Amino acid sequence: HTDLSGKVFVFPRESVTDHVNLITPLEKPLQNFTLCFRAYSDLSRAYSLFSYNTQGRDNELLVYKERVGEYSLYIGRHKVTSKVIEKFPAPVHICVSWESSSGIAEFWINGTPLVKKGLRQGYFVEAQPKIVLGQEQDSYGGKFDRSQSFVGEIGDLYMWDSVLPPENILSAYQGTPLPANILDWQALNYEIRGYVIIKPLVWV
Amino acid sequence: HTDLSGKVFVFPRESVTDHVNLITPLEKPLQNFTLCFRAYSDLSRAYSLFSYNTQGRDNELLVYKERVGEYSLYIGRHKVTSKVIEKFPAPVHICVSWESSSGIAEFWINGTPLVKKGLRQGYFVEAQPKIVLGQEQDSYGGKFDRSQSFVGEIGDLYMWDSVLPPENILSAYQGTPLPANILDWQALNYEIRGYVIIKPLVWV
Amino acid sequence: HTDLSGKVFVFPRESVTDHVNLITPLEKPLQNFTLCFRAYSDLSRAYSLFSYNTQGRDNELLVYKERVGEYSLYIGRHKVTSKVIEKFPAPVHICVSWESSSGIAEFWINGTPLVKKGLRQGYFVEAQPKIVLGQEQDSYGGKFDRSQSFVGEIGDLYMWDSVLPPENILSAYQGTPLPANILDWQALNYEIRGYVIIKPLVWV
Amino acid sequence: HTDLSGKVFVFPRESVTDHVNLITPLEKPLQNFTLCFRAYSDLSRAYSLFSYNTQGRDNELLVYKERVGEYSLYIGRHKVTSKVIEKFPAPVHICVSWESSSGIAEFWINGTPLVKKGLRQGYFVEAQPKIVLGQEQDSYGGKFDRSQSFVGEIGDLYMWDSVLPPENILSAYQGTPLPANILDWQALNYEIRGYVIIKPLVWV
Amino acid sequence: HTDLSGKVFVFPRESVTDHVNLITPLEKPLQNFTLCFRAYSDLSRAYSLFSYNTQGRDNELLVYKERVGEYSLYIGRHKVTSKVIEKFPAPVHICVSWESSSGIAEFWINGTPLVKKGLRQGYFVEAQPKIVLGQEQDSYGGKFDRSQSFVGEIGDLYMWDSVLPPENILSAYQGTPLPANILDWQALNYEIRGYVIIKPLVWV
Ligand SMILES: [Ca+2]
Ligand SMILES: [Ca+2]
Ligand SMILES: [Ca+2]
Ligand SMILES: [Ca+2]
Ligand SMILES: [Ca+2]
Ligand SMILES: [Ca+2]
Ligand SMILES: [Ca+2]
Ligand SMILES: [Ca+2]
Ligand SMILES: [Ca+2]
Ligand SMILES: [Ca+2]
Repeated sequence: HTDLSGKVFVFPRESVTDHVNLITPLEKPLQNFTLCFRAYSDLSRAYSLFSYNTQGRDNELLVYKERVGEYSLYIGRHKVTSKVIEKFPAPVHICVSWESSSGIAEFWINGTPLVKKGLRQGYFVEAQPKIVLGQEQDSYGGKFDRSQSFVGEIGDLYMWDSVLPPENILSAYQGTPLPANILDWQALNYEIRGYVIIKPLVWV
Repeated sequence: HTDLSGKVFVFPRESVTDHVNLITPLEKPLQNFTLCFRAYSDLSRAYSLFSYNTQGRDNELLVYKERVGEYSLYIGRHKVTSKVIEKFPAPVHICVSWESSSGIAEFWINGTPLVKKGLRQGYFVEAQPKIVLGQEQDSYGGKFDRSQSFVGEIGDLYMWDSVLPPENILSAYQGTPLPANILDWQALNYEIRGYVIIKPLVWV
Repeated sequence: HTDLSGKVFVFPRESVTDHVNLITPLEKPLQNFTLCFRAYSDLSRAYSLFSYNTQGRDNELLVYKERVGEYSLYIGRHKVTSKVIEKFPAPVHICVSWESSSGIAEFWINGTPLVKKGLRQGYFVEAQPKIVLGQEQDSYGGKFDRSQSFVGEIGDLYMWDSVLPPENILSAYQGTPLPANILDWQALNYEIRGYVIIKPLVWV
Repeated sequence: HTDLSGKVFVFPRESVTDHVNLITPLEKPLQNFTLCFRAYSDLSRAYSLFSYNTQGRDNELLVYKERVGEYSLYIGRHKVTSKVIEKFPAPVHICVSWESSSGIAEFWINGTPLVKKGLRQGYFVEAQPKIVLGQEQDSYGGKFDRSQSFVGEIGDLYMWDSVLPPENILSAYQGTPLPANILDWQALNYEIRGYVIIKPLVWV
Repeated sequence: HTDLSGKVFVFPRESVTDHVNLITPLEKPLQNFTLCFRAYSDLSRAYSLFSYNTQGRDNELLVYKERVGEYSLYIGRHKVTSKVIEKFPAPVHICVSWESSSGIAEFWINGTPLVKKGLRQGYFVEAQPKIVLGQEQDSYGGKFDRSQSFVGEIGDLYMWDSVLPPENILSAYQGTPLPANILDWQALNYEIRGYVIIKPLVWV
């Protein structure tokens, strides 16, 4: 495991092949989760921020930016979208949580809550995933799409097997995140494939 | 009755089915009223905020948002509309009052008064209503329209049988409303039908 | 006669009928005047604010709003127009002064001077007027136009027989006007016709 | 001469005749000059601010507003233009300097420097001008153009036979200009022709 | 060498001829560099900011502004572009760094980092350059294009043979740059060709 404190993944160009695999020892299906990270991109087209596929299941858990000010969450192929006022281009801190019992998905942008949406109530997101940054998966670990590639910088990424309350979301945004049990930036297991560079985080 | 202090109804999806029925013992026709509530939605299309129908009477009392920055009140099928500068998307506190003797409708958006309008002077809004949140009624308790459904969050809903002066509107906006005798968020009788989730209010 | 301190006229709907007559015993033709008032409307189309006609003379003294950010003054059928940056919709305090010796017309919007314009130097505005609020006169007391009708609220109307200095205009905008000899909101003689309601001034 | 301290020329209407003649006793060719003045106009079309012609020579020295946010200087018929962010309509302080040896023209808008441009390096602007405010000259003292006429207010006009440094430009903007040897608002020899009115400066 | 502290190069007109040659003792191929400078221009069309060509090689190192809010860097005819929110017209401080080992190019605009891009990883930018300000080269020292010419002002130009950390970039922006070993504004060897004028920097 690697300590990425004060560092980002830079995806410096559009491609079909540049990506990072994120490795997690997750064996049981998810009833709850929270995912937080920082992103800086000047793409205007759609792109994937976080792609999580399982065997035979596309878009099992996908965070997707359709256009400026619009964020989408996919859970088992189904999707919700919430909107926000945002400057472009601008660095952004994104948190998203989902809770099976209610189906409620909560997007938080720069520590500010978006309108709640709901999907897949009672569903469990499948385990044994392939998780990739920089590309959107259409297969278990591949079938990428250049028009959906992420060009820019991603840092401070955390994933918890719980729904973070607002205080913990703000803590993540303001730079003191709670240690995370699925993915943790201070102890990340990753594989760089193609043109991805690790650099200091300079836009915080 | 239920105390919903610090909580909202979440209408997490577009549907023709999801709604909340609000129960009030109202047996006498309304001459005066004030209605306040908090709403958070990222719909750009038109939607119903508060739908009050009686037997044989559509839009007997309706608060309707035609588009961004435009608020409509219907009294006995008749309509008035007032405009406001507002950001989108954004949480909003809406208060609307109507007085039969003058016919004056008073919209207040985030503690700021809109231009007064007037309709149905001398009219009495009928009793024995069915009151719905989440959908727009075209019949007594039903005939909903998907394209008019409310998607998002509503809380701090209060209804008085009198016209509130500005200081009382401001108090409600600030989160310390006067006790209300038709509908009271802190003592609410309601029925959830379909996909509506009660969650803590995190956007104030 | 009537003290309308803290009160306004509400013209709650569009019509060709609803108006307020402003009665004055003015016998001498005016050489100098200043007229101040408060207005709040969300009309986008053109409308008349202050209509002053005499026998056989249309548009003898008219304050006309052609569109957002543009104010017109008519003196003896002749026209001047000055422009201003303003939000819409927004309450506004309008002062306008005219002086025969120079012809100079000064518009003041919310205590800010507009570009001085000029018209009808040497001319005198005829006396024995019919002064109306809420409609545009095309005859001596009548002949109204629906598309020119004022929908909204008017208050703090004052009219002096002299040209007010910048310091005296700012006092009236600040809510402490000097007493006025032609029209005085703190001692006004008026006539309500049609659907016009007096209410408290809530938007200051 | 006349002390015009705290006063403006008001050009109250669009015309082909209303102008002010400015008379300088200098009677010498110009190698260096700085011209500062205050202007307030709500014209959207192009207009002349300062027109300086010599016998047989049109546009010898001309300050010309093309459109909002665009200021032109003509030296001996050659033209430079510089851009600025400005509100419309708004009162403005304009300073412009030109130095023969370098050809450099320096526009200053509200004490803020525009991008330097250069023209007519080594040229001498001709002696014995007819200087006009309110109209654009095409002949020696005349051949005015209605569509180029200045409508609005001009005050605080000063002209030096030197290039003013930033500190001196700022002093003029602030309202404490250095004594001027070509044209001076505190000792100005002027001729009013047509409809031009002297009024106090109120928009500063 | 000249200490150009507090001074700018002014390119006062559009031309195909006016330019400055920048002379450097660098004879070693560059692996790493940082370039910082200040620019003030009101051009809306594309223009070259810094043109660096070698024998037989066009656009070996080029800083190019295609349009408002878009900055392009060329390394060996390969291009990356980054976007920023900026006012127009407005003075700008530009820093750009490039690193061969990673290919990472970093734009900094007024001390704010843009999204990192990547190009020409492993490449060596060729030595013995002709460096021009005011025109874009298409040959070794020439072949200019009027439509790519720079009109406006440039100052505070520095170039280091290393990738500067954020602190040193900010110091340059704030007006305390570190000594620079390729090009240094405080000890610059230059050649003015055509119409270029040295003036004091007034827009800082
Ligand atoms: Ca997919
Ligand atoms: Ca895909
Ligand atoms: Ca209905
Ligand atoms: Ca309906
Ligand atoms: Ca009329
Ligand atoms: Ca009329
Ligand atoms: Ca001319
Ligand atoms: Ca002309
Ligand atoms: Ca080239
Ligand atoms: Ca070229």
